[PDB]
Amino acid sequence: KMCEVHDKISAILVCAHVKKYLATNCLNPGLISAIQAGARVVPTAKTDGTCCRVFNGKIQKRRDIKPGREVPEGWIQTGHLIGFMDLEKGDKWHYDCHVKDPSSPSGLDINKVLCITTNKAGDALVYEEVNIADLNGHTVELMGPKFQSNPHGLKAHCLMRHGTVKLTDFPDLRDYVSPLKENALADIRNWFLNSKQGPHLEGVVLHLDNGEMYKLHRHHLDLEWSAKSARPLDQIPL
Amino acid sequence: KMCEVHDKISAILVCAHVKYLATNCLNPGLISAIQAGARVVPTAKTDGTCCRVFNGKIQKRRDIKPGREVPEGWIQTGSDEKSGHLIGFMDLEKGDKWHYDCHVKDPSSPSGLDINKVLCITTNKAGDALVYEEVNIADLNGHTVELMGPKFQSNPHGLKAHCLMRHGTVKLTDFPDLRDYVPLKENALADIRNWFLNSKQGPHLEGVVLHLDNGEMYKLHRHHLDLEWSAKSARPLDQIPL
Amino acid sequence: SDKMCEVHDKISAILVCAHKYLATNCLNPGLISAIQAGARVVPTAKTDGTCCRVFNGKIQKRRDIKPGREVPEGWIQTGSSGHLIGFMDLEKGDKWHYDCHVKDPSSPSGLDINKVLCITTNKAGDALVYEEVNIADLNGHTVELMGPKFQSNPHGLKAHCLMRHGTVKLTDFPDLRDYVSVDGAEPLKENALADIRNWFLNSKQGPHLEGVVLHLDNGEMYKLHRHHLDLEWSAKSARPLDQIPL
Ligand SMILES: Nc1ncnc2c1ncn2[C@@H]1O[C@H](COP(=O)(O)O)[C@@H](O)[C@H]1O
Ligand SMILES: Nc1ncnc2c1ncn2[C@@H]1O[C@H](COP(=O)(O)O)[C@@H](O)[C@H]1O
Ligand SMILES: Nc1ncnc2c1ncn2[C@@H]1O[C@H](COP(=O)(O)O)[C@@H](O)[C@H]1O
Ligand SMILES: [Mg+2]
Ligand SMILES: [Mg+2]
Ligand SMILES: [Mg+2]
Ligand code: NA
Ligand code: NA
Ligand code: NA
Ligand code: NA
Repeated sequence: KMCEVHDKISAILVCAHVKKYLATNCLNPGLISAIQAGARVVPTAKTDGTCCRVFNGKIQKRRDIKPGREVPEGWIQTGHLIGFMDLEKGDKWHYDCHVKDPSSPSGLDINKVLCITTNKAGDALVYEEVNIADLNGHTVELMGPKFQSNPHGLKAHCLMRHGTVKLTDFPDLRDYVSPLKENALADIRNWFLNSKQGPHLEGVVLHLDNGEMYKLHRHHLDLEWSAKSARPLDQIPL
Repeated sequence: KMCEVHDKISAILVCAHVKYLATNCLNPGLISAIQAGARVVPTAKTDGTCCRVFNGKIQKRRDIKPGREVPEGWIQTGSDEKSGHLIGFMDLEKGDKWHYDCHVKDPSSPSGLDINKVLCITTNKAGDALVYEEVNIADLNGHTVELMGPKFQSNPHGLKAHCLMRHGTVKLTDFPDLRDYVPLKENALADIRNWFLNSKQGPHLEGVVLHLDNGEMYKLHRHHLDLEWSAKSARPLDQIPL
Repeated sequence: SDKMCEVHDKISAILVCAHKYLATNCLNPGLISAIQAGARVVPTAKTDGTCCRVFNGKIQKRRDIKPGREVPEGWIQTGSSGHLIGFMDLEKGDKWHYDCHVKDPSSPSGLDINKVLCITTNKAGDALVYEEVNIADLNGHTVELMGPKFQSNPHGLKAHCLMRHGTVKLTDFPDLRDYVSVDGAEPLKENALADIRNWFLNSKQGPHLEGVVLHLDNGEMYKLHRHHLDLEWSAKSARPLDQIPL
């Protein structure tokens, strides 16, 4: 039901990039046209790690090649060229999300990866060792101690399917389109400051029926992102 | 109804040099104030930089050694005795990037700041938690605030942005009523220390500041009680129980 | 005095570990033997600090003497790699060992040498509490000295304090008797390595602990650090210890 991160994602709100961000109350034109076309908008939680995917039972790391640079052997474009490639020898921390097997020529169980996902109820996250094939064809977020200084306080390197966590009581952006409410920036900012989930998140990525996505980082909202300003993700209420 | 931080604040308990450690003796001024018929409201000490909203602008505190130069617009408000410094306040200087950064950003402003809007952390409607709220700076005019956030003291409170907090906002609960030591109870240093270690609010706070009807205040930092004050040893202020 | 064991030797791993010292799904032979003999197994939280003990009425730090160096004056051997295990009296430079004492600005040492700050279970076994205690109440017992200046305070403790080894009893920790042949019959449960790792990841207490130490009825002890389970230990991956639910 959720989309796949294969190209860059526009911002929910028009934001000027000062080389800081100068956010505005103006929604993305594409998002307005989609909401008026009748697409359902599912707000999901944006995590802070390194973009990956499972492709034919293997983990593939995202790599954006800039103009004129050597395309890595194995790169497969998807959407400043965006694409994915297989892991290299030096990708110690990418392979560390696999479950271990010291009696193997690789030391790894190549068919099992640790993941953080929703438990049987829809109330809390849980670490689970899943078959890597369960994530085939899906984009994931690799997170842990050695990625971004572990701003979520995760206890091990794990993958999280994008769109897993669905945000509760997030501002219904359809109320700012043709408009009942008009302060989309402040309302969203207030949701990240005073909601029960906001403090656990780096931002919000919207998943629509078109396969489109629209994101907002804490930096657009003039907010701080860090392990200090972040509550552990494993303690997030769902 | 809360006091304004204009002069250096005295300690609740007579401290002893070794580092200043609190002992089991209350401040003579606090004894005299409690006997003279004064109310004592324990508030929550937070860790940041002292400021105040004078007129409609934020003012940062600056202390001056009497044998120095007074900056333009500096306004004295008190004077220390131990160090002999001059207490006061200033209008923010160009370089106070993170002081100005507590204002609400404004795409329709020549500087990108709604100079009449600040982000502050205050008590919610019910009074059982703290919320971030964008407010008109005029509502804080005349009051002293503690500016906190990422770039101040290394954000020991785990705040999500630079915000202001009116001094005295967080009224403590179950904090020792320091009239029982002026005597029904004897160990004020043990009970006060036990409160920061084992209360539900202590773990979130840098210390305590008593606000009295006389305008007097008396403070106790964790360092007076021989405790650690750091983000590791502090639970986020925004999830403090009230 | 108290029913918990005294850390005077090295502690073996609950599970047979491989080689980075990672645990496998096989219990220690000594543990299986001890279990089958009918020993009571008490799972207790392992906390990251430094090993000490209250001897006479003084804090003593543990020091392992390598087989190629001299024994310090006042060093007591208590156990046996190739190094001895023993305890010393605190040296004048151990500023942060003495810092778990209650301060006293009127004493020669600046400390109340008869009172130490310790973290223990409160009246009702539902939470941990900091508690000023007469040091003589710990005489003979090994404690875990923890605080800001020990391992960078992965527990987020508001002060250097002592904790009697075995104070925190674990709830819902796998009962390792179901993983051992009972009257020769098949064990009721086969995957200890899996069940344990999921305890540290998804239990209510696991995320607050460095590991687990089983305190058996016969004085033996067995351990598992988060690393044995391929898990991270650090302040960011650890919830404050004083918030651990009991
Ligand atoms: N729920 C989610 N939906 C989409 N992208 C996500 C999600 N959670 C984390 N992300 C990541 O956030 C990135 C977008 O932000 P950025 O890479 O900083 O421009 C994507 O490439 C993803 O790897
Ligand atoms: N609730 C409060 N009441 C009074 N002062 C406070 C409060 N919270 C923080 N402070 C600050 O605490 C400082 C006094 O303690 P110290 O920093 O040890 O001199 C003052 O500069 C105040 O700005
Ligand atoms: N409840 C406990 N029981 C036994 N040892 C403990 C406990 N908590 C912490 N420890 C420490 O764990 C250490 C085990 O060795 P190591 O895991 O190699 O550091 C001992 O030296 C103890 O000081
Ligand atoms: Mg980015
Ligand atoms: Mg100060
Ligand atoms: Mg060891
Ligand atoms: Na990221
Ligand atoms: Na001072
Ligand atoms: Na302060
Ligand atoms: Na200051």
